[PDB]
Amino acid sequence: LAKLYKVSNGAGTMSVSLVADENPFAQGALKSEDCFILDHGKDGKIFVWKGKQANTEERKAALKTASDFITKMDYPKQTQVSVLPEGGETPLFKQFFKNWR
Ligand SMILES: [Ca+2]
Repeated sequence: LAKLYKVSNGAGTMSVSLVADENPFAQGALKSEDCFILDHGKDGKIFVWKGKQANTEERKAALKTASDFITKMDYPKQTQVSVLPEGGETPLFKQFFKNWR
């Protein structure tokens, strides 16, 4: 099962927190103020979703963390993080969500 993480410094430190571990995810789980990491790394699918109002530190932290997941969770070494902006989501990303519209 995929997991969805929030990457945010809104609470006073940069934090990577779990927001969803049941599949499929709510489309409204993606909040424009932050970045999110969708981890389905077992088959090499890891996404960074960049909320339009996230800040530079959050974007940088989400990319670094998603890349770190490859090493720390022992995902396939050729895994490439898929980076998506809010509003530029691909079918492969949307398939993880319930009734994306
Ligand atoms: Ca934020």
